[PDB]
Amino acid sequence: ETDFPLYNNYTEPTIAPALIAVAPIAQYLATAIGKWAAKAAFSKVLSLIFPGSQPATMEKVRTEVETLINQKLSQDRVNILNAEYRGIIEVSDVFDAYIKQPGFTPATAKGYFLNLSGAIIQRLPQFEVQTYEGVSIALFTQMCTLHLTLLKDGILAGSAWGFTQADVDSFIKLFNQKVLDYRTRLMRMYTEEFGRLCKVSLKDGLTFRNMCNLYVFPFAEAWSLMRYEGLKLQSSLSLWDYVGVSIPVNYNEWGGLVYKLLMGEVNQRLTTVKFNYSFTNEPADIPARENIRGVHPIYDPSSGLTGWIGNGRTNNFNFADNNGNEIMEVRTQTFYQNPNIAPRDIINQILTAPAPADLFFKNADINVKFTQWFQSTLYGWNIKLGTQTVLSSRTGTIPPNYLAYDGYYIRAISACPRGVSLAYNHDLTTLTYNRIEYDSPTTENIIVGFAPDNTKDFYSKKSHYLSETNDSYVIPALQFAEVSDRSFLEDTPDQATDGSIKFARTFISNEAKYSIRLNTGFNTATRYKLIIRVRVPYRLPAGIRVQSQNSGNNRMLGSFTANANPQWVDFVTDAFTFNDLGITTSSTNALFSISSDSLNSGEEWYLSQLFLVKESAFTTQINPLLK
Amino acid sequence: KDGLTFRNMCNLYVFPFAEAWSLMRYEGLKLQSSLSLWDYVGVSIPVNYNEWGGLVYKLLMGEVNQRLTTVKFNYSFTNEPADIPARENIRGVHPIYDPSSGLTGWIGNGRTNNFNFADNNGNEIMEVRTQTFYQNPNIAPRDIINQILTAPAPADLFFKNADINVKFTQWFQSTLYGWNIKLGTQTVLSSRTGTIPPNYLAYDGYYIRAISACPRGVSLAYNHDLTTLTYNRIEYDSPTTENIIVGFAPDNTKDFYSKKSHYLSETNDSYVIPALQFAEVSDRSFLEDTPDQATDGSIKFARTFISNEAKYSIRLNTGFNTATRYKLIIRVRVPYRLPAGIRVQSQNSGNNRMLGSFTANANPQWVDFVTDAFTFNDLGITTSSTNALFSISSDSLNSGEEWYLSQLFLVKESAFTTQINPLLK
Amino acid sequence: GNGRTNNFNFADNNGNEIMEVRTQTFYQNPNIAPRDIINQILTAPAPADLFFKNADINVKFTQWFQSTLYGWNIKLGTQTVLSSRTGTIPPNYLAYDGYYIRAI
Repeated sequence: ETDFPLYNNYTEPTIAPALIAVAPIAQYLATAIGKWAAKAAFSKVLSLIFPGSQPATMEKVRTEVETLINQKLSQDRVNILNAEYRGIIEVSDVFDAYIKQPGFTPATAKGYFLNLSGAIIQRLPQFEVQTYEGVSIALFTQMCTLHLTLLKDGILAGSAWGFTQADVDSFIKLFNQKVLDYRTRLMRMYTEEFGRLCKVSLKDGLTFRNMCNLYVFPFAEAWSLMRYEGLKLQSSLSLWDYVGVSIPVNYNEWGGLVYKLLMGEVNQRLTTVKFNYSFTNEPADIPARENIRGVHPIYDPSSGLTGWIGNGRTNNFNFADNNGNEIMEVRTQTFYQNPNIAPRDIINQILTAPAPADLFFKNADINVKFTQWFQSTLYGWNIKLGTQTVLSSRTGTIPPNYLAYDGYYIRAISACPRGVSLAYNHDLTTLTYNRIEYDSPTTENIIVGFAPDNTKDFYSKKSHYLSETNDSYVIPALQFAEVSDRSFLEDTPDQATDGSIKFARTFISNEAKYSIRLNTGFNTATRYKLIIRVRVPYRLPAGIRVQSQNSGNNRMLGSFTANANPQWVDFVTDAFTFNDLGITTSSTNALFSISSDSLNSGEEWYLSQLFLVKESAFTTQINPLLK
Repeated sequence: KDGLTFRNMCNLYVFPFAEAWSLMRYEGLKLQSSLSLWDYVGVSIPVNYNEWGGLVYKLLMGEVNQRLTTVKFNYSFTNEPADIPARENIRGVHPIYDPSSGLTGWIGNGRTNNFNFADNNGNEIMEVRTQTFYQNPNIAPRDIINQILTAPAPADLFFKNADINVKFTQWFQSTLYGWNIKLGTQTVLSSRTGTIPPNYLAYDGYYIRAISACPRGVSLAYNHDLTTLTYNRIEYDSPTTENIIVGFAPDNTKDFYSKKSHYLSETNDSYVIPALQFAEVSDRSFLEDTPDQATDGSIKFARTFISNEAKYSIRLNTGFNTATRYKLIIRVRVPYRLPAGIRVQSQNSGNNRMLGSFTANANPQWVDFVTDAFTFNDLGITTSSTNALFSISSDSLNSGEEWYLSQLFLVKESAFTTQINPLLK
Repeated sequence: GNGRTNNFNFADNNGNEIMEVRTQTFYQNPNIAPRDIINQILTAPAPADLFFKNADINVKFTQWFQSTLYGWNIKLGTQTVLSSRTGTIPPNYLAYDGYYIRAI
């Protein structure tokens, strides 16, 4: 309807991810996870969520979310939410003001604390109305963040706020319960809305997921990291731009095929991308048209795991790779003659685009133009990756569509199979060995994945480099060196990572290795600890084992008993030094291994991430075993 | 075909004796041959020696540590213009070993039509028959069939014999073909071009382990450096093959391809383990044809990242003494020096124990490394251990470097003695 | 219209004119139904009395996602030229007392 430029499918430019309304909240949250300032963090959180006792920041958050997900709220609902905001604001102001008086009465502080916690618990369900959950899931996320913070301060400042030891233990129990209940409710709302939107179109589900990756899931990871003091809050989720027609995708089909095709080789850099382009202007009575028949991303050139998503065929002569040379383009030109000329072209070609000299694309300009003709939809495409014009439209000028995000870079380019059943090869599409491809006559869509800049070192050096200055390191499970067979990719966005590893191998063993390197100036005498995040639904009689392997100098770091638990659990090893592992500034084959024995039919266990933190900077503040 | 016949002869009259020579300096090891005999039925195809150990042998072996579970043929029959006699073509062979890996692919082609419809609608296309009728005033229906024949492994997991044969026919300096295929007791294909005499492919003391083909009419000089043991796709496109190759393995290897592990007994005094009978192998590994080792090959490690590792699964039978002392012998060829050396390790449910570390010096010949004595109680392995593993490992290499592993020897300390020193040259 | 039956450009060579082409397709789903594609030439000569007197030609329509499918029934005099493979189609007696079929 308009020929104006687009910005990530939107009519006006979008807000940078570091400039959103929830950014200072997340920044101080990470600062506090690093080092928690007792009996003082709740005031800062309250000043950042309700600045000057005003709900204006929450209205800004609501407006930004409404703009992103294309869902507005009725004025009555807005009035109800503001009423609840002011109700919380009154009690919060009372409690925050009473504490800053030097020499206050602790019993009155205890009363105010109880009133505030009760008021928050009471007004929480107002944001969980599913009819509007898609919009309120962000607003909900902040509220629990205001509450989970409070309780923690209450657990730390005990007799200072008039709490007895039984009060502290009851608060610890309440925290250990709420940190799981809030996550369960948040994930309930997320999965409901995501499945509902994907059943309509994949693009809308991807947009909702991109919104939750910024306003929701980092805070859930922060919740999961609040019981400690010293770990690093870091998000490695990717933003997915979808350009093309609408395709309905089931939720069983998302985490069974579509996400796997979107990720490809999860620990490899994109090196080549190939498109199957088709143009035809047969009978001039019908306008020109263009088709995208298939996308082929190539990461590791010597592995051959990823295959055609769509089809790479250009003709029916069964000649596409013989005579040594692969076919590239076929153009057929037809000439007619009427006594009372107009050559017709039919082109089927393979467009190739390699990775630039700096190994990564930063932006893109992909767009599609629709046309109606006797209740029939014709397409035209425009493709440009970085500075290389891959395809200009032969059907007329098409407005641009700048796909870019400040602080992100293009990591993957894939598509979605259109017009075929997406219910097959679920149990076959593993991480390795098996072929990652799906046949379909056309796709008519392109999906681009932007990864944050903090993951740019791994996809360039294939290893995790350690520095002396940093105090905490987070390693996602997908950034490995090699993984065993019968392993799957599980979408766990609540972990603030691009996924987790599901081991389900009934032979040999299940193992995952990670490459570690040391920078010049790294102290090898400093003591460190390892933290492993795993979910063990079925009992493992051999347990999980964390081992250090360095040029045959294998050393056992930890062995943990695996008991059945339908939730995430953290295992903490004993302290160690890098001189005990025999790793120096010249070690190039250092490896950390997480291993377990073979499983039984129907069993599997999940691995999310790893935390490496100095012994001095790590302390457990809230015990998890006291339920 | 003639090269394969010569190789089958040397596998019986030559190479076992060379292995015996290589094992004469000791006293206690086991002389055992695991070479396979290859029956080739079809037309003649010239193959270079660089192309044999670079593509053809790799396509003939397939998954070297997996049992054959399915075999699919692409059959074509046509009697177009009755002036020309009937003819039959073998357009492609597809062997399927591990159903959940997907490593092996079509050798030839699995296409049946040009409508690009072979896997849509949920169901894979199986057969296409076109029947043509004519009319002359002065009837004879013509058939054109393109189908996919499927044959799974029998109830006893292995075929013992076969009856594959081909019949040639000349017609105006043009060669027409007819085929007959039977695997075990299952008639896969009877010839529609007339009766063809049988051709009993069988060997007393051997069983069918692999069924493959050779690409005909295409250059065999590509994808040499890509066709590895794992990860990469093991396939080669060609319009026709017109040949079938069957590999018979000796009966002594029947336990491994059925139990996927090496079972140990108390009665035997020596055990030999070929390198190809592993549980898992690292990437960037290749198959090297070393028939002088009396095995179906050796492993070439050439990985410039992480590490090069090969693991073997070991199980113990009831009545095995765990207090008896044993030794390990590793046969390797190390052309380029390895500063980290080779390492033999024992991994049993996290009870990892280091068995040996050997300095790797450059040597263009085969060398044996002997570990110190050990007992199975030191490794923590019992009659119930199901995840016992022996690992041979080395660090990453440089560009152009590689090292070879042939076999392993497990013999009791009492029954092993070095009689002729190899270091005294 | 057109008398073509295939795209192999083979309709009158080898002395004999092509009459019928039937292609049968077989599929396989692990979780059979042969498909037929027939293109043929139906021939009907004039009867012994040189003229047809009546006929029974009819067509049946079917709707499927705003797409019209057809089925036909053809009978000239007493010779059944074509019975419908898409289901039974009611008759349509084309005849006039005092007239005879002259052109088709």
